[PDB]
Amino acid sequence: APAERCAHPGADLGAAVHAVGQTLAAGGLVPPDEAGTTARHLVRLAVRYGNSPFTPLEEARHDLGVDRDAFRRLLALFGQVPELRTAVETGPAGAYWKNTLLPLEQRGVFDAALARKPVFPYSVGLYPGPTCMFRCHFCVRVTGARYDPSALDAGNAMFRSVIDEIPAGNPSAMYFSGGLEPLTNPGLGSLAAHATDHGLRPTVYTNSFALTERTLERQPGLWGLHAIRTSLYGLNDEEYEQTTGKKAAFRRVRENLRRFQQLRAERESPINLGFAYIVLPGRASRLLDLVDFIADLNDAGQGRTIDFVNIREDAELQEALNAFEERVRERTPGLHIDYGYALNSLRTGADAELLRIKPATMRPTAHPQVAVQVDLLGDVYLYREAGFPDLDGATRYIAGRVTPDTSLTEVVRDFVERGGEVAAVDGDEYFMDGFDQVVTARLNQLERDAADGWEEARGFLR
Ligand code: SF4
Repeated sequence: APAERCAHPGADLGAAVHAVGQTLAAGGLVPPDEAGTTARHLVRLAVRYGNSPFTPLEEARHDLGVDRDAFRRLLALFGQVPELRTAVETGPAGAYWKNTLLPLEQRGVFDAALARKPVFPYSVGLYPGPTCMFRCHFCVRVTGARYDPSALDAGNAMFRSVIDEIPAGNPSAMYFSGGLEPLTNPGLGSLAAHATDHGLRPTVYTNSFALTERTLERQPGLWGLHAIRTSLYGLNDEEYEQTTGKKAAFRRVRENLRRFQQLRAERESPINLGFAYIVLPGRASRLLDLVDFIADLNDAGQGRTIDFVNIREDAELQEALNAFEERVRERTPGLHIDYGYALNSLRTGADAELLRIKPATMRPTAHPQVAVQVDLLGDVYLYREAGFPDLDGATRYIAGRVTPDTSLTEVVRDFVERGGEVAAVDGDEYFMDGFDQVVTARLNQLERDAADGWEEARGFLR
């Protein structure tokens, strides 16, 4: 429907305006003589927030050129045109709205962060790996940097205690990922077993280099995971060496996943399999080779197919994305595609840059109500990419340490209740992952809207 699609490049706004005007007039919401003018303002707001989801309400108001009073009425009328919310939620910016902003809002998570309440974190990352075998360009691993082997026993006992804390109501709250490589922890399978015994359904994010048949034999609890998402660093040995520094690494990862596919089919295991792939500038044609890679694994699986792929950026991208989507429908129809925030709007030809938070726009309280990460030492990191040993300036972002005497619940509560705040210095912004930046940008928007006297309407859509 025209009003449902109006945020995409080249959309028919005349048809969107007519459709919205008809809804307003048929609902008695505005006099028919003025329905067209108001419908144009509402379509403009849908186009705006369907492309730029963090826009302060006052900036959008100024761009419409209307009264604070007229804007209040517009926001109320917007809520009575369901097609326009669809236009925002499925627009170029739709990955922001449907995958992150609106699920967290509806779970009260941004409300808790905004009010700075000492709630248990919504998403808890456990970083259980003491090392990694790869040597990616800018990671601490291109030093000796690693956790001491002696930390494993106490660390794994600490992780179990954190698993015992996870409140009910969200089986996916906890995941295993890292700074460093989780499969490097000999006890990861028993942590996964512990988690599944406590009703959790966690995913592991891994390079899968050590996901061999021998590892599964020593760590049978990995089979009980909800999912294994392999970070794909290339599609042949050459591209893998460029990225990881390791030779023959693609064939090892592919060899591991081929065998894993056959074992998953033999055990009839409910575990899911996904991949994360980064499209490099000018190399978007490689997405077709990613389909070939996945189809091959599907052949190893005797019917059991790869479940999902996550594709993000950082020759014409929109064409390569289109060709990629066609190739998936052709060769791997059951494959679910999840697009990162930028590539999701590039799908329809919309100009899109990823967020680039700088120290001036970092929130000194961070957002532990939304996410924290815990490493082998029990240190609770406030941003996903600060949790690396020997990483310069990163320990400033430790909210506290989980020990036998202090729980994760207590670390977070104590840090929130004392008004804990970390002043941002240059470079701290690289401790944030894409999720941290979306959460920061959303909370900056919510704080701005509330400060401008739009408390209930804060964030435009919720
Ligand atoms: S970025 Fe990840 S895979 Fe690469 S060296 Fe660091 S921990 Fe290992």
